[PDB]
Amino acid sequence: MKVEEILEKALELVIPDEEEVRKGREAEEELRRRLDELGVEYVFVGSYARNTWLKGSLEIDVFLLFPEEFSKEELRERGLEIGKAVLDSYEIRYAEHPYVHGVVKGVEVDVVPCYKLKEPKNIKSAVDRTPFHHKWLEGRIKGKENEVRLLKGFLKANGIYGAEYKVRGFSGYLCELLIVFYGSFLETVKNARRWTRRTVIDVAKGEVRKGEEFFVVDPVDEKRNVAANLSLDNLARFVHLCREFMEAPSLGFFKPKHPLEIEPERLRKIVEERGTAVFAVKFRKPDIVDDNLYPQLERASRKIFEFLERENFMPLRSAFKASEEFCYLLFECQIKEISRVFRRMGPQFEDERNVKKFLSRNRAFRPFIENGRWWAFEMRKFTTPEEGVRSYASTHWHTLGKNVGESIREYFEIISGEKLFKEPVTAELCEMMGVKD
RNA sequence: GGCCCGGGGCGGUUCGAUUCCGCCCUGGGCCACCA
Repeated sequence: MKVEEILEKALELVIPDEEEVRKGREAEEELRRRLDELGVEYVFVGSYARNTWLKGSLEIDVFLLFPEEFSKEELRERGLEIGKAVLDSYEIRYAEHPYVHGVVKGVEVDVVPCYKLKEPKNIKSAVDRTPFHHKWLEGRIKGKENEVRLLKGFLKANGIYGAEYKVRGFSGYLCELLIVFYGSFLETVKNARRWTRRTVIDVAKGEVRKGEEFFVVDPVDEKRNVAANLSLDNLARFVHLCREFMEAPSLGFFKPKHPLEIEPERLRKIVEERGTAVFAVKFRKPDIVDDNLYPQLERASRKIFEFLERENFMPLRSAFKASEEFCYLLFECQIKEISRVFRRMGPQFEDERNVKKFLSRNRAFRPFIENGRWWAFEMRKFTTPEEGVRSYASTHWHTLGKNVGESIREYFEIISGEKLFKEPVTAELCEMMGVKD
């Protein structure tokens, strides 16, 4: 086991097998034929076009080029019109920029419409850079596609591959830029060990400077941070993951991590051993795109958390999970129960103006003096973390995300103890509590 | 839909809020959905 040989075995895991390669070349064949019969202008881009797709993740990207004078409405209507007629079956479902997804002779296909520009300066469509990414990349990524696959397979197995809100990791393109830049999966991992939350990679300038935040400048648009959506924590995980790989090479870094089954009984005990408060906020999954759902779940989750903390329940961490029908806001706190009374800080005896206003108040225990300033004993409306959230989520739903907030408004419940380990969150909870094994 | 920056109106809470919890208007960036 020495990097070198480990990577040799790793290829097997990430290099598409000739059968899959065929299934793809054969679908591509079909796409064109279908497309030509229609006489539309198009270009094959993506990792399929550059032969850098992750073994087992064969998917074709076809971009329909339209004149930049066309309205956004035109692209959508005609683009979708084209896609529906060129696919075996389709599924129109996106968050902002319209496009069709489907299957052609067994393979996944993205039929994306976009304005064909010259120079990706003032992108008029969210996707306008893609065609140029392919031009810039096609001639440089030549011959290092397997180095790309190593890195992709690396990030994948470790849950930080996608760049969409559900992952907040490394986009496929980001990976190719990293390879062009560093030269190989090894060099990147090696150098990554030294990246900081300020590292700036400017591939176009063949340079690495320091900045205000992690930033990989797109060779095609110098104002574009390819790694814009890469979360801080995931950046940290990657770097740290690199340090361990280099410190102890194992091909277990390319194999999708432990499936994880565990017994709901073990959890009940790990929780009792922790003597903490573990509960979840349940509600109906808004029927909206993942790219809209997750950001909301992050917000709602945070809001609940920020509440729990200022309320002194001492929250530990939080996490969310979305089944197909429901969503869950998970939490663990140190205070299962707090006292009814508490200390509110009043003014300094010096200025009687406010002291009088402070003292003159329908109070149950009457304020005292401690270190030149008055204090008052107040009573809490709730004493447990649940009582508190039931109150918050019932009263502040409108702030828990547009859609998520509205589902909670119409229904939401809090689940504790035994009835909590029955729901589908054991994976997340264990993960949240750092239950090793 | 989410994040960031800024106008402008408010309710609540607090001895005391631009400054804490929130609500309406509104302007400008960026991000995810393709890459």
